[PDB]
Amino acid sequence: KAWTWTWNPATGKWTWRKNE
Repeated sequence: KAWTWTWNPATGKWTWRKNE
């Protein structure tokens, strides 16, 4: 419940994303 939850191809594992 930290930030957005989208696909993170950068590493290969769905990682949270923050826009701040």
